[PDB]
Amino acid sequence: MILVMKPYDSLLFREPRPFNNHVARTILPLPQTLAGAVRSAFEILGHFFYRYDGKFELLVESPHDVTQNLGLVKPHRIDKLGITILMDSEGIKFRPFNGFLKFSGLIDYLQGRIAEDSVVERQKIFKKERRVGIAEEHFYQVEMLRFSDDCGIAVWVEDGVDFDDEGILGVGGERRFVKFEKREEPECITNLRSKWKKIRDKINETGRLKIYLATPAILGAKGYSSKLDYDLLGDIGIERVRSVNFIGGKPVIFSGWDFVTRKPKPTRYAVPAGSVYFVEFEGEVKLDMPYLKLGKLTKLGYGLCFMGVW
RNA sequence: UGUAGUAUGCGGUCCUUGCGGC
Repeated sequence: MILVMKPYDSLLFREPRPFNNHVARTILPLPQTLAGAVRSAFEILGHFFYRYDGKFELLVESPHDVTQNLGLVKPHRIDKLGITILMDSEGIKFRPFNGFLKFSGLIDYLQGRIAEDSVVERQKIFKKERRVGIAEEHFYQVEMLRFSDDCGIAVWVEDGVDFDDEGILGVGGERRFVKFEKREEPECITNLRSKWKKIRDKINETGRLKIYLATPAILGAKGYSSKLDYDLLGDIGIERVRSVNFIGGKPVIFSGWDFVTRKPKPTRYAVPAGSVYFVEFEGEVKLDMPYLKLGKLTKLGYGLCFMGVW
């Protein structure tokens, strides 16, 4: 089941900093923010963007593996120095490629190949819009997310829940609203599920595994850290792990105002979406699905990760 | 948001036979 929400207006997701600070910024939608919308209409698998321009397609955050020239980076290790570096096969230094990757390109991406037409830049999906003088000194400037003409937010939720099909509901920060409809699973997820067996066989035969985080994950057990615990990987069937090479970005620091306790929630650090881990696993993967949940708060749409080969 | 005059200063001037011849 997919909740397709077209924003009639701009959307706001409050930054952790308070806003007498009139200046205010905006961030990408958070799983805790969108979870409240669906619960106002169970677990949430995650959320992507959707673009309906002639055809309807779903876009996830561009993996940090992909470079500017659409060149994949693989972690290769030198035993002479005994150190592993992420080589792009065209240079030793690289930068992450911002934008979004389609599911139709994602299916091929996990095999180690990507096409130019399978990616979309960030400027073609949504932009940031600044408003000044909103309301002698009461004026505050607020940045919001302005979506494209034929684009919106798709929320991927397991088909075990049901509710009203179509309507209008309020989401985000300030009192805005979007039009939501219930759409069945597109052919992209079906194709991914069909090719999951082949890609899992490739992963098993090659002895290499890649974890791609399509959503932010709070992996911290006692505190909060980007380190990948071996116990979590052992649950899926990994007998042993040799080396772990994680590449991501600045951790997303977020909290919230808990209305139940009338007090703010504890501040939490999460691994940013699009980060990729490379793991040299031993044995085979027993997972029967191409998507798994990691960390805590996985019900709200946190820690959705895909499997890939290299 | 509230308050706020595209306004002040500048000459359509200078130059020219209503003549030439019966």
